Amino acid sequence: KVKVGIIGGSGFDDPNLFKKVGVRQVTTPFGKPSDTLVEGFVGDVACVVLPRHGKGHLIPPSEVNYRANVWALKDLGCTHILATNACGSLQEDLVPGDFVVLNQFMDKTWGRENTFYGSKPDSLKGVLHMPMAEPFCERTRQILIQAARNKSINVYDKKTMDKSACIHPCVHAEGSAVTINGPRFSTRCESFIHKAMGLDIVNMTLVPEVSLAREAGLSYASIAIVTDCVDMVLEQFRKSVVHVREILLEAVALIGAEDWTKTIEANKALVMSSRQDL
Amino acid sequence: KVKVGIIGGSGFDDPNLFKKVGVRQVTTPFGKPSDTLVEGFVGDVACVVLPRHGKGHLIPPSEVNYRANVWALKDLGCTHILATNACGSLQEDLVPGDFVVLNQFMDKTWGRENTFYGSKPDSLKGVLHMPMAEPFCERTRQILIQAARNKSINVYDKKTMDKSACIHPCVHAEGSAVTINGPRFSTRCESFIHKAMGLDIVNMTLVPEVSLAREAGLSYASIAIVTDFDCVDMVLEQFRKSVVHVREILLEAVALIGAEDWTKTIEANKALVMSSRQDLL
Amino acid sequence: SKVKVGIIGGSGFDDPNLFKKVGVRQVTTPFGKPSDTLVEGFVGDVACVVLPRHGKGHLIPPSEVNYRANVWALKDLGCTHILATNACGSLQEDLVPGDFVVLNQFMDKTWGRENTFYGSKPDSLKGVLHMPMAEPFCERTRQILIQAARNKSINVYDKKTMDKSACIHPCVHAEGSAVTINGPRFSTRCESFIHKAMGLDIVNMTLVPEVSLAREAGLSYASIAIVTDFDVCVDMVLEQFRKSVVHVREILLEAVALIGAEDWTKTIEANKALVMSSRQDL
Repeated sequence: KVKVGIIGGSGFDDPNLFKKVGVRQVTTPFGKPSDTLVEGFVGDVACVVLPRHGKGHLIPPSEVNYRANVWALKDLGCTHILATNACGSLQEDLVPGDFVVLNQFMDKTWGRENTFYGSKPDSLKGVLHMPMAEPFCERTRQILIQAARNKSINVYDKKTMDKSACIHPCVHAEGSAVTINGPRFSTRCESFIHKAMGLDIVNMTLVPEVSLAREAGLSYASIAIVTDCVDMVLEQFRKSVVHVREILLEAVALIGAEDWTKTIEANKALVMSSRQDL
Repeated sequence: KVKVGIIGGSGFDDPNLFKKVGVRQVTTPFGKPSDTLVEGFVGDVACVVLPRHGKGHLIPPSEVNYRANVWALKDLGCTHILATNACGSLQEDLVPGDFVVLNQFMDKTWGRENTFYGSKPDSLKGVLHMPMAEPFCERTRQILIQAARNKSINVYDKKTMDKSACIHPCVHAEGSAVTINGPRFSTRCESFIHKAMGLDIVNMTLVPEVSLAREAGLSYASIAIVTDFDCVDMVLEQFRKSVVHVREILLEAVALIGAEDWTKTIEANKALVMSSRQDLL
Repeated sequence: SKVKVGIIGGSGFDDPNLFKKVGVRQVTTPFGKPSDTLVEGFVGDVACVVLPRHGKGHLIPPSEVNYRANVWALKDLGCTHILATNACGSLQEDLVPGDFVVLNQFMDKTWGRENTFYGSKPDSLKGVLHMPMAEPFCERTRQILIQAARNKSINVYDKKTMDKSACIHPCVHAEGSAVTINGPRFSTRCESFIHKAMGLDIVNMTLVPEVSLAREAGLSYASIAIVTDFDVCVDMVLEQFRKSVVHVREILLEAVALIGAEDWTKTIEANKALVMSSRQDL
C-alpha cells in the first residue's frame, strides 16, 4: 500500500494538516531529522508530516539534514514524498500567489550531504550514480496538478495554452528552479544571469531533497509557492498556504486511489542499476 | 560617532595607514582575525585597519576568516568597512592601473563561512535571510567615488558618459565582479563564460566579506584594483602606483565619512538585520 | 629517471594491468593515502607508474577521491608526467559514444574537494600558490596523446583544421572543453542545456582538481576522455565502452613510448619555475 510523506517548508513549520494520531521522534543512520514527525491519515491513506526547518524555523536551508529527513520518511514506510518550497520568480508570468509544479532544476548548492552512498564511515557502502535528466516522479507531478484542478485552482500549461490565457492565481504545470545555497538572497547581477539562463524560479531547499528521494526509491514531487509591505506579503503567503494545504490533501487522496506496484518496483530497481561498485 | 574599519587586500598586507595609537589582538566567537587590528585617527575620525591576508600574506582567500574579521571590527565599534581588492579584468575598458567601485557581484565561492547565523553549535541562534539585490552601502560607494574626484583621479561612468571620457587610469563608477574560490586563476574557458555573462572583473576575496558586513549592520564598500595576472617589472611598478592611489582614496574617504551624519543609515542597517530574521518573523 | 610517466586510470581501469608489475608500492603522502597501491614497471625502456583513481573495487566516488594524495604519490615516485583517463557524457552532436577527447579546456563546478597543496592549514604546505590556468594542460603532452592515436590508426578529428564531414566515428577529437560536476548524480536536462549553451563539449566528474594539482606539483598533465552513453541498451553501451577501454590502453602505451623518445629538460624546468613564480607569499 502507499504512504505519503509531506515535507513542509516555510509556512509549514507547524501545520495542522489533519487530526494527528501522534507525534513521533525517529533517528536515522545519517543523524536526526529536522523535527519530530506528525503521523495521521487522509481518509484511508497513511500520511506523515515533517517540517523542513523545525517548528521554530531555526534551521537554515544549507544546514537542513536532508538525508535524515528523507531516510526517516523511507523508514516509516513512505512510498511518496510531497514537498513545498517557497520561491522567488524570475519570469513575468509567475507572480506572487502562483504555484509551480516543478519538473526541472539547476543546482547551485554546496556543502550539503547530497548522497546516501560513499566510502566514508557516515554513509552506505557503494557508489551510486543516479540518472536525473527528469528528476521528479512524473506520475506524482501530474497528481499535484490534477489535485489543483479538483480544488478549482487555475492551471496554466505554457505549451498547451497561450500567454494571454494565464489567469492568476494559477498552478504552472511545469517550471525550472535554480537552487541557491543561501542563506542570503541573490544579487541583482545573479538574478539577471539566472533569468538569462531560462530559469523560472529561485529557491534554497529543493536540492538535494529531490535527489535523495530518488536514491531512497521514493516517488517525489515538489510544489513551489511564489512569494516574491511585509504584512501584505504575509497575507498573500498565508492565502497561498490555504490553497497549498488543499492541494496537498487532495493529492494524498489521489495517490491512494491508484495502484503504484510497477512504479515503486521501477523506483527500487533504478537504484540498483545505478550502483557502479557492483 | 562613526568609526571606519579598513580591510586591506594585496598591497596592504602591512598597511601603515597612520600612526598606530594602539593595537588589539582579539578573539571573536568565530575565531581569530587575520592579524592584530591597528587603531588610530585620520584627522578627527577614528579608524581601524586589518590586513585581510595577514602581515606575511600567508592566508589564501578561501582560508581567510571573514566572519572573525568582520565581527572583530564590529566589536570595536566600527560603523563602516572600506575594503580593497586586487582583480583581473574581463572587459576591454578596464585595464591595469584602473580602479572599480563595485556595485554588483556573482558568487562562485564555496566552503567559506558566509553567515554568522544558523543551527551549528558556534552559530548565532536564528536564521538570517538578508536581501542582497544591491549588496553594498550606496552612500559609502558614492563616498569612494567622490574621494577619487577629490584626489584628482579620473572617474568614468559608462551610464552617463561617452566612452571618450574613459581616460586611463580611472575609477569606474560601477562594476560587477565574479568572485571565484581560488587559489588558481580561471581557465580561458571560464573567463570566456564570465565575460559572456557581462561580468567586469574577477577576484577571490569580495564574497562573503560583503555579505557578512551587511549581517553585522555595517556599511560596506569595496574598491578594486585592476592589475595584470598575465613584463613583470612594469606590472609590479604599476600595481605599486595603484596602491598609493588607493591609500589616498581611502584616507580621503575616511575623512568624508566622518564629515557626514550617519544616524539614519546606521539605524536602517541594524533594522534590516532584524527584519531579515526568519526565526523571529 | 629523467622521465617517468604516471598514469591515473579512471572507469574501465580500476584494475588496469598496463604492463608487467615490477614493484607494488603502498605509500602515504602528507595529504593522506592514495586511492590504492601504486604499481611500478616499464613500457619498453620508459619507467611508468599506474594508479586506479577509484581503487580496485571502484568504491571511491569522484567527490571522495584523494586527488592530492594521488598526484603527490606519483610525484614522490619521480614521475614527470601524468596521463589520465575519464569517462564522460557528450553535450554536442559531433561527439558520439565511442569517441575520445584530448581535452584542452574546462569549466569547474566541483566543490568540497581539496584542490591545492598549499595553504595556512596544518594539512597543507606552507605558502599561497596562485597558479595560472588559462591553458590548463601540458600542450606537448596533449600532442603526444593525439600523435599516439594516429600511430594506432585511430581517427583524429580536428574541428579547427578539418571539415565537419571529416568527422568519422569512432574518433579522437583533437581538442575539447569539459564541465566537471561534483557528482555523484548525473545532470538534469536543465543543467545539460545550460552547459551546452555555454559551449562545453563534455561533462565529467573527475578532471578537476586532478589537472590543477598536477600543475601545482610541476608535472606535465594531459587527459583523454572516453565518451560513453549514460542514457538491452545497457549491454550495447557496455560493449562500446569495453572497446573504448582497449583503444585508450593502446593510446596510453604508445604515448608513454613517445614521451620517452624526447627530451623534456626545458619543459620540466619550466613546470618547476611556474610553481615558484606563482608563490604570492614568495
